[PDB]
Amino acid sequence: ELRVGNRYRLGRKIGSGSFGDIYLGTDIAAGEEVAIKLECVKTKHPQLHIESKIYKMMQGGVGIPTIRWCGAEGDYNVMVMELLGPSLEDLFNFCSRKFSLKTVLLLADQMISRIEYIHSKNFIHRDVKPDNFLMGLGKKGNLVYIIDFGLAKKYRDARTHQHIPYRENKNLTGTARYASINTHLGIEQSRRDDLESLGYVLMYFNLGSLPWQGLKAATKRQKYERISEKKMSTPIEVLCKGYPSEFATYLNFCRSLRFDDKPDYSYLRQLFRNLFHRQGFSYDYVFDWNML
Ligand SMILES: Nc1nccc(-c2c(-c3ccc(F)cc3)ncn2C2CCN(Cc3ccon3)CC2)n1
Repeated sequence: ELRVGNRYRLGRKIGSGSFGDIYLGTDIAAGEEVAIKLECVKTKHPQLHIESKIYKMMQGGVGIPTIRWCGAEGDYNVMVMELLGPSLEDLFNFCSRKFSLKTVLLLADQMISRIEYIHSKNFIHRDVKPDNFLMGLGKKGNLVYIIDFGLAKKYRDARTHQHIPYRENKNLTGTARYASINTHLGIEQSRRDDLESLGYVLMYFNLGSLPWQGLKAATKRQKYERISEKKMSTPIEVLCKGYPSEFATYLNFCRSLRFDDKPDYSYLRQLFRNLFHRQGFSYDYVFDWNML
């Protein structure tokens, strides 16, 4: 009975709910399933209107969801996107918090491509985490999508491509678990940083958890300090021990990139492609969740 934008029937909450609650929806016209993000019109720091423009700039790219509608419904700012499947965090949990090397490699390939595509559209994501990557539905079931441009920001001019300046004393924009070491140091995020976080995501998939996860502290501030310290005292070689050398090569390459350097995305994809080949995995999309 409730119809957002006089078109999308509101269904079950999938939520929830910091910066916005997410609801299931159905288009009255097409019959297509949608996802509806709701944001309170009274919040201290608005984001939904800014995020919608970013999404529009990204339109037409592979693994970029299409924004169907923007509106205002009661005391809420409303955004409508095509419905996507479970996130990599949902699937990770569903697979008992361990992925096989084949799955990690299949995911790594598309994830590097999504980050590269955002970078081609003059933005850095700044919140690269498994929760922000979603599988498509039906025939797009094997496609990895990137979402959430809430912390995204321009790294270069749209017209000239002049990179933003180097700056320190920056606040932690994003999740502490996947933040780059340079982000912990208060350094201005750039392209390298999105890929460094990606490397921690892949290692998290490999290990089941990172060495800086589950650290017990007395305050939020004390916990970030513990993560920051743990992450800096953990060398790439210790973190990646017992895993193929490619994960260390990927991480060291990311940390060795200069602030304004254009990353060699092709090389990074090829590292994992070559490993995939050497491992003798079959060239299909039979992920771990398809074997349970
Ligand atoms: N399904 C779907 N399909 C499309 C988008 C979304 C969605 C949106 C969203 C953004 C703009 C918009 F216009 C409509 C919706 N924001 C977050 N999500 C999902 C992120 C992943 N969690 C699950 C989880 C929790 C921890 O780790 N994974 C489920 C909501 N959701």
